[PDB]
Amino acid sequence: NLDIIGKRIEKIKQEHETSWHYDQDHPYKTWAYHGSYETKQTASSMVNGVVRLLTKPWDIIPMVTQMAMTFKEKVDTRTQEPKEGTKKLMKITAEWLWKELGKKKTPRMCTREEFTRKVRSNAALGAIFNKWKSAREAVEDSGFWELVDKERNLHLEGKCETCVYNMMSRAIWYMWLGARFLEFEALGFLNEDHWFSRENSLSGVEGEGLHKLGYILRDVSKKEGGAMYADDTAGWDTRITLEDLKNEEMVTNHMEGEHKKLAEAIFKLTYQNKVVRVQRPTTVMDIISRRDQRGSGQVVTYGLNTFTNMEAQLIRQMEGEGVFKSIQHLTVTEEIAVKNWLVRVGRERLSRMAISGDDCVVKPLDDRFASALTALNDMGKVRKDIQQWEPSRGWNDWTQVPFCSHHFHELIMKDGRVLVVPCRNQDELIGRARISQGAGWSLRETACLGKSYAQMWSLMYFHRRDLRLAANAICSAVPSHWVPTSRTTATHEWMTTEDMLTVWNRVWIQENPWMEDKTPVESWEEIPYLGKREDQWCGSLIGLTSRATWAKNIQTAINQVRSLIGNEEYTDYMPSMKRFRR
Ligand SMILES: [Zn+2]
Ligand SMILES: [Zn+2]
Repeated sequence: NLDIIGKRIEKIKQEHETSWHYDQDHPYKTWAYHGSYETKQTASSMVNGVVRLLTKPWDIIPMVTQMAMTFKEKVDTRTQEPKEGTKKLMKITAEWLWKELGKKKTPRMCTREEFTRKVRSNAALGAIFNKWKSAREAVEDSGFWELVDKERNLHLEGKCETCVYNMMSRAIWYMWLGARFLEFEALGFLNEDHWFSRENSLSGVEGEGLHKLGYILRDVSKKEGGAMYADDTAGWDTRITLEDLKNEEMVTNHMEGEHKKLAEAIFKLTYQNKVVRVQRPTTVMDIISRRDQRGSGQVVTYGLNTFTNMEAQLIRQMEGEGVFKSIQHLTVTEEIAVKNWLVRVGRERLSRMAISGDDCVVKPLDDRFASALTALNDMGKVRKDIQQWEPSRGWNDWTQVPFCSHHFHELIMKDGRVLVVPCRNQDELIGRARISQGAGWSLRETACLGKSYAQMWSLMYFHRRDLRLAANAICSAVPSHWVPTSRTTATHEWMTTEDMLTVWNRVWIQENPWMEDKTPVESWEEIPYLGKREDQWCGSLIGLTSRATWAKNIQTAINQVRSLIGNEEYTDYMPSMKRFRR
């Protein structure tokens, strides 16, 4: 409590002395409330005109058009302390898991240099605008780094002054760039050095890419076992316990010298104790605190979500296999059995999972896993959209399993080679590509974002008739040499000015470990589509009059956009498809 957060609270109090008031009508039960001060301010979703003009049939599809229009009673909830048996299972599993992850990796500090390069090609390192305009400016100014130095020496002293969250099933906690640097300095190694790669962690998929995830799920399928289970947690971040935060902090046991102390301070001062400012319209700024739940940078959140999810799913697998009888209390011989299970089969059991933060797929030894719920419920990882004690419904077809918002199709090329391709409802793909975020987009920047979506579709979603055609239309409508952009940057091989067929060959043939025959593909016509009925099942408009007219008259739509952008160098990509190839 207040001895760790008081300095932070006291500093905010004194910057708003003409405002500070201990409000009585405060809406907090589960958060500690400390006081309020005077403020007033608010970013909606804007439409990408280049993508919309080239996807006219979708202008009358509500699932697309509604995406561009327009719980915080989940953040104000409180998870119960797990039983002693649950706490023991988690501590033994976490200790074993950090050792496995660290066998072939060395924890290390991330550098001002690495941080500087990051800001200077835009990663979403959720910072705030204000003493400098942007992050790009602060990073060049030596005053900033003296502010970083002050706080850093405070963290070595076991104290914190400026590491405060700003709050804005979602909730995003920005800190100032200084706080984010110190987080990145101490814990950036987890992402930067790929601790959650599939090579290193066996369950993880960090850095694997949407063209690899389907092949990974198919490899899990080839294990002897029962169904595939893919249970979502209801509000994962809100269900992270103080016990979870303490098992995560054990990564510091693998560290040394200064790094060890810097990492311990991030865990102690910013994760296990938190200070947050929230805008209330009644407009006052509330300064509130709590010990539990997830509130880190999005990239550290991803790695620690993956770790604690891997831990929770190994414990659920232990319960299914009868390694322990009750969560109330582990006997001495049950502890030795849990330890022995981990040593003996732990790595095999990790290989049976695919885990991406809070998202998992598990192929357990058998279907006893379906009803093994006491540990999972007692850890607070309560399943979404199913009654607390109802057995999980598993999948018997790896092509049906949901993972990272996708399902995966097995697609045989005319030459017999096998592509395992990512897919989702096509209304979701078109509806997302029609949205831009933020203000001051030039026509050129809007066109270059359209091109980024077009290139992503050609690489990942080439098997969807509507998207291959729309991609070629967008690429034909945007100047050939203009560089694709995004504003929040899986591996993004579509972000390039290289010929996308050369990129398709590198990703799907040359660099694909599941493809033994490395014969290059010479044209887009060698590259197959889903069955027409499967394409309709996954949202295609093939067969509709609106879609037929759009396809037939596509050069008229391309010419409309070219006329808006003006007299530039364009390429006609439409003859890469049979029907336009004369
Ligand atoms: Zn601090
Ligand atoms: Zn599909």
